[PDB]
Amino acid sequence: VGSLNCIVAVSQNMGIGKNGDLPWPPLRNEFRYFQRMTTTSSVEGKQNLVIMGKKTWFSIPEKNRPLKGRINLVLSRELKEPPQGAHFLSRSLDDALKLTEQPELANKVDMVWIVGGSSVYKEAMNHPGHLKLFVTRIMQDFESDTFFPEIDLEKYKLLPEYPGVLSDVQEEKGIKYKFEVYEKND
Ligand SMILES: NC(=O)C1=CN([C@@H]2O[C@H](COP(=O)(O)OP(=O)(O)OC[C@H]3O[C@@H](n4cnc5c(N)ncnc54)[C@H](OP(=O)(O)O)[C@@H]3O)[C@@H](O)[C@H]2O)C=CC1
Ligand SMILES: CN(c1ccc(OC(F)(F)F)cc1)c1ccc2nc(N)nc(N)c2n1
Repeated sequence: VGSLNCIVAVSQNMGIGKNGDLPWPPLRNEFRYFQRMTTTSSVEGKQNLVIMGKKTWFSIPEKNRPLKGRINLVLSRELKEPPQGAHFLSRSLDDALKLTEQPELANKVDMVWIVGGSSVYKEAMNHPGHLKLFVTRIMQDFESDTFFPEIDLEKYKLLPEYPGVLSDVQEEKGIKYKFEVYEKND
Protein backbone atom coordinates (compact mmCIF):
# COMPACT_ATOMS: atom_id res chain seq x y z
CA VAL A 1 0.00 0.00 0.00
CA GLY A 2 1.14 3.57 -0.94
CA SER A 3 -1.14 5.73 1.33
CA LEU A 4 -4.53 6.59 2.58
CA ASN A 5 -6.51 9.60 1.16
CA CYS A 6 -10.05 10.98 1.17
CA ILE A 7 -11.41 13.11 -1.69
CA VAL A 8 -14.68 15.04 -1.58
CA ALA A 9 -16.40 18.12 -3.03
CA VAL A 10 -18.41 19.98 -0.38
CA SER A 11 -20.67 23.06 -0.29
CA GLN A 12 -20.33 25.82 2.20
CA ASN A 13 -22.97 24.14 4.41
CA MET A 14 -21.00 20.86 4.29
CA GLY A 15 -23.27 19.29 1.76
CA ILE A 16 -22.08 16.44 -0.53
CA GLY A 17 -25.32 14.85 -1.78
CA LYS A 18 -29.00 15.38 -2.45
CA ASN A 19 -31.47 12.74 -3.59
CA GLY A 20 -28.79 10.36 -4.86
CA ASP A 21 -26.74 13.00 -6.77
CA LEU A 22 -24.53 15.96 -6.07
CA PRO A 23 -26.26 19.09 -4.73
CA TRP A 24 -25.02 21.40 -7.53
CA PRO A 25 -25.14 21.25 -11.35
CA PRO A 26 -22.22 19.27 -13.03
CA LEU A 27 -18.82 21.04 -12.84
CA ARG A 28 -16.87 19.33 -15.66
CA ASN A 29 -13.40 20.38 -14.50
CA GLU A 30 -14.26 19.28 -10.94
CA PHE A 31 -15.06 15.79 -12.29
CA ARG A 32 -11.84 15.87 -14.42
CA TYR A 33 -9.88 16.67 -11.22
CA PHE A 34 -11.53 13.85 -9.27
CA GLN A 35 -10.73 11.36 -12.10
CA ARG A 36 -7.11 12.53 -12.40
CA MET A 37 -6.36 12.49 -8.69
CA THR A 38 -7.91 9.16 -8.04
CA THR A 39 -6.46 7.42 -11.11
CA THR A 40 -2.88 8.75 -11.14
CA SER A 41 -0.40 6.32 -9.55
CA SER A 42 3.34 7.03 -9.38
CA VAL A 43 4.44 3.51 -8.64
CA GLU A 44 5.26 1.63 -11.87
CA GLY A 45 2.90 -1.37 -12.51
CA LYS A 46 0.44 -0.55 -9.63
CA GLN A 47 -3.05 1.06 -9.65
CA ASN A 48 -5.10 2.93 -7.07
CA LEU A 49 -7.97 1.51 -5.10
CA VAL A 50 -11.20 3.50 -4.63
CA ILE A 51 -13.34 2.58 -1.59
CA MET A 52 -16.96 3.80 -1.63
CA GLY A 53 -20.20 3.09 0.04
CA LYS A 54 -23.15 1.33 -1.66
CA LYS A 55 -25.14 4.47 -2.34
CA THR A 56 -22.15 6.22 -3.83
CA TRP A 57 -21.60 3.35 -6.24
CA PHE A 58 -25.23 3.51 -7.43
CA SER A 59 -24.99 7.32 -7.80
CA ILE A 60 -22.44 6.92 -10.56
CA PRO A 61 -24.17 6.60 -13.96
CA GLU A 62 -23.99 2.90 -15.11
CA LYS A 63 -21.88 3.81 -18.22
CA ASN A 64 -19.23 5.24 -15.91
CA ARG A 65 -19.06 2.27 -13.48
CA PRO A 66 -16.62 0.91 -12.45
CA LEU A 67 -14.56 4.05 -12.28
CA LYS A 68 -12.10 3.27 -15.05
CA GLY A 69 -8.38 2.59 -14.33
CA ARG A 70 -9.02 2.10 -10.60
CA ILE A 71 -9.80 -0.98 -8.52
CA ASN A 72 -13.37 -0.40 -7.27
CA LEU A 73 -14.34 -1.68 -3.83
CA VAL A 74 -17.82 -1.21 -2.34
CA LEU A 75 -18.67 -1.31 1.33
CA SER A 76 -21.95 -3.10 2.20
CA ARG A 77 -23.06 -5.44 5.00
CA GLU A 78 -26.31 -6.28 3.09
CA LEU A 79 -24.85 -7.29 -0.31
CA LYS A 80 -23.66 -10.80 -0.74
CA GLU A 81 -21.26 -10.10 -3.79
CA PRO A 82 -19.84 -6.83 -5.23
CA PRO A 83 -22.59 -4.93 -7.06
CA GLN A 84 -22.59 -5.58 -10.78
CA GLY A 85 -19.38 -4.08 -12.35
CA ALA A 86 -17.59 -3.61 -9.00
CA HIS A 87 -14.44 -5.51 -8.12
CA PHE A 88 -14.53 -6.12 -4.36
CA LEU A 89 -16.91 -6.04 -1.44
CA SER A 90 -16.10 -5.47 2.21
CA ARG A 91 -18.28 -5.38 5.31
CA SER A 92 -16.20 -2.73 7.07
CA LEU A 93 -13.49 -0.21 6.43
CA ASP A 94 -10.96 -2.23 8.52
CA ASP A 95 -11.80 -5.24 6.41
CA ALA A 96 -11.23 -3.31 3.25
CA LEU A 97 -7.91 -1.94 4.44
CA LYS A 98 -6.87 -5.56 5.57
CA LEU A 99 -7.84 -6.75 2.10
CA THR A 100 -5.15 -4.55 0.58
CA GLU A 101 -2.50 -6.68 2.58
CA GLN A 102 -3.73 -9.96 0.98
CA PRO A 103 -1.78 -11.52 -1.99
CA GLU A 104 -4.38 -10.54 -4.65
CA LEU A 105 -3.85 -6.83 -3.81
CA ALA A 106 -0.64 -6.49 -1.80
CA ASN A 107 1.54 -5.80 -4.88
CA LYS A 108 -1.09 -4.07 -7.02
CA VAL A 109 -2.43 -1.24 -4.85
CA ASP A 110 -0.54 2.12 -4.74
CA MET A 111 -2.90 4.69 -3.27
CA VAL A 112 -6.11 4.11 -1.45
CA TRP A 113 -8.79 6.74 -2.09
CA ILE A 114 -11.95 7.03 -0.04
CA VAL A 115 -14.49 8.62 -2.42
CA GLY A 116 -17.56 8.70 -0.04
CA GLY A 117 -20.14 8.79 1.37
CA SER A 118 -20.45 10.22 4.85
CA SER A 119 -20.00 7.22 7.12
CA VAL A 120 -16.97 6.01 5.14
CA TYR A 121 -15.38 9.49 5.42
CA LYS A 122 -16.10 9.79 9.13
CA GLU A 123 -14.46 6.55 9.97
CA ALA A 124 -11.43 7.02 7.67
CA MET A 125 -10.95 10.56 9.08
CA ASN A 126 -10.65 9.24 12.57
CA HIS A 127 -8.34 6.30 11.41
CA PRO A 128 -4.84 6.51 13.03
CA GLY A 129 -1.97 7.46 10.94
CA HIS A 130 -0.94 9.67 8.06
CA LEU A 131 -4.00 10.71 6.07
CA LYS A 132 -4.70 13.40 3.50
CA LEU A 133 -8.00 15.00 2.62
CA PHE A 134 -8.42 16.48 -0.84
CA VAL A 135 -11.38 18.86 -0.39
CA THR A 136 -13.01 20.94 -3.17
CA ARG A 137 -14.72 23.85 -1.48
CA ILE A 138 -17.86 24.75 -3.53
CA MET A 139 -18.17 28.30 -2.39
CA GLN A 140 -22.03 28.53 -2.09
CA ASP A 141 -24.72 26.94 0.06
CA PHE A 142 -26.64 24.09 -1.65
CA GLU A 143 -29.63 22.18 -0.21
CA SER A 144 -28.33 18.77 0.72
CA ASP A 145 -29.32 15.54 2.48
CA THR A 146 -25.84 14.05 2.91
CA PHE A 147 -23.00 15.97 4.61
CA PHE A 148 -19.28 15.80 5.01
CA PRO A 149 -18.11 15.03 8.57
CA GLU A 150 -16.37 17.66 10.61
CA ILE A 151 -12.68 18.27 9.87
CA ASP A 152 -10.84 18.49 13.23
CA LEU A 153 -8.32 21.32 12.56
CA GLU A 154 -6.39 20.39 15.72
CA LYS A 155 -5.10 17.39 13.73
CA TYR A 156 -5.71 18.28 10.06
CA LYS A 157 -3.54 21.08 8.73
CA LEU A 158 -4.50 22.91 5.55
CA LEU A 159 -1.42 22.71 3.20
CA PRO A 160 -0.23 25.87 1.39
CA GLU A 161 0.46 23.92 -1.77
CA TYR A 162 0.44 20.45 -3.33
CA PRO A 163 1.78 19.17 -6.67
CA GLY A 164 -0.79 18.76 -9.30
CA VAL A 165 -3.38 20.84 -7.33
CA LEU A 166 -4.39 24.15 -8.71
CA SER A 167 -4.37 26.72 -5.94
CA ASP A 168 -6.40 29.51 -7.33
CA VAL A 169 -10.25 30.03 -7.26
CA GLN A 170 -11.94 28.30 -10.17
CA GLU A 171 -15.38 29.03 -11.73
CA GLU A 172 -17.74 26.88 -13.82
CA LYS A 173 -21.45 27.48 -14.47
CA GLY A 174 -21.33 30.59 -12.26
CA ILE A 175 -20.10 28.58 -9.27
CA LYS A 176 -16.71 29.45 -7.67
CA TYR A 177 -14.76 26.67 -6.07
CA LYS A 178 -11.21 26.02 -4.76
CA PHE A 179 -9.04 22.76 -4.39
CA GLU A 180 -7.59 22.26 -0.83
CA VAL A 181 -5.41 19.53 0.72
CA TYR A 182 -5.32 18.71 4.43
CA GLU A 183 -2.91 16.40 6.16
CA LYS A 184 -2.81 14.70 9.57
CA ASN A 185 -0.23 12.35 11.11
CA ASP A 186 -1.37 10.77 14.43
N1 LIG B 1 -19.68 15.45 -3.26
C1 LIG B 1 -18.97 14.36 -3.19
O1 LIG B 1 -17.71 14.47 -3.15
C2 LIG B 1 -19.60 13.11 -3.06
C3 LIG B 1 -20.95 12.97 -3.08
N2 LIG B 1 -21.63 11.77 -2.94
C4 LIG B 1 -23.14 11.87 -2.84
O2 LIG B 1 -23.35 11.46 -1.52
C5 LIG B 1 -24.58 10.59 -1.50
C6 LIG B 1 -24.19 9.13 -1.12
O3 LIG B 1 -23.71 9.15 0.18
P1 LIG B 1 -24.23 8.33 1.49
O4 LIG B 1 -25.72 8.44 1.57
O5 LIG B 1 -23.38 8.86 2.57
O6 LIG B 1 -23.89 6.84 1.16
P2 LIG B 1 -22.70 5.78 1.10
O7 LIG B 1 -22.10 5.78 -0.18
O8 LIG B 1 -21.80 5.87 2.28
O9 LIG B 1 -23.57 4.40 1.12
C7 LIG B 1 -24.08 3.95 2.38
C8 LIG B 1 -24.14 2.47 2.40
O10 LIG B 1 -22.83 2.05 2.25
C9 LIG B 1 -22.64 0.95 3.17
N3 LIG B 1 -21.66 1.48 4.10
C10 LIG B 1 -21.23 2.75 4.29
N4 LIG B 1 -20.17 2.67 5.16
C11 LIG B 1 -19.94 1.39 5.44
C12 LIG B 1 -19.04 0.79 6.23
N5 LIG B 1 -18.21 1.57 6.87
N6 LIG B 1 -19.03 -0.54 6.37
C13 LIG B 1 -19.93 -1.36 5.71
N7 LIG B 1 -20.87 -0.75 4.89
C14 LIG B 1 -20.84 0.61 4.80
C15 LIG B 1 -23.98 0.62 3.83
O11 LIG B 1 -24.48 -0.28 2.97
P3 LIG B 1 -25.52 -1.53 3.52
O12 LIG B 1 -26.80 -0.82 4.05
O13 LIG B 1 -25.71 -2.39 2.31
O14 LIG B 1 -24.80 -2.16 4.70
C16 LIG B 1 -24.64 1.96 3.72
O15 LIG B 1 -26.05 1.78 3.78
C17 LIG B 1 -25.07 10.53 -2.83
O16 LIG B 1 -26.01 11.68 -2.92
C18 LIG B 1 -23.87 10.82 -3.71
O17 LIG B 1 -24.21 11.49 -4.89
C19 LIG B 1 -20.96 10.52 -2.75
C20 LIG B 1 -19.57 10.64 -2.73
C21 LIG B 1 -18.81 11.91 -2.87
C1 LIG C 1 -19.90 10.96 -6.50
N1 LIG C 1 -18.80 10.99 -7.48
C2 LIG C 1 -18.87 10.54 -8.83
C3 LIG C 1 -20.15 10.63 -9.45
C4 LIG C 1 -20.34 10.40 -10.82
C5 LIG C 1 -19.36 10.09 -11.62
O1 LIG C 1 -19.62 9.77 -12.98
C6 LIG C 1 -18.71 10.19 -13.92
F1 LIG C 1 -17.49 9.68 -13.57
F2 LIG C 1 -18.80 11.55 -13.94
F3 LIG C 1 -19.10 9.73 -15.14
C7 LIG C 1 -18.13 9.93 -11.06
C8 LIG C 1 -17.82 10.20 -9.74
C9 LIG C 1 -17.99 12.04 -7.24
C10 LIG C 1 -18.08 13.15 -8.07
C11 LIG C 1 -17.27 14.26 -7.89
C12 LIG C 1 -16.39 14.17 -6.81
N2 LIG C 1 -15.56 15.20 -6.62
C13 LIG C 1 -14.62 15.16 -5.62
N3 LIG C 1 -13.80 16.18 -5.49
N4 LIG C 1 -14.58 14.16 -4.77
C14 LIG C 1 -15.41 13.08 -4.89
N5 LIG C 1 -15.38 12.07 -4.05
C15 LIG C 1 -16.38 13.11 -5.94
N6 LIG C 1 -17.16 12.01 -6.20
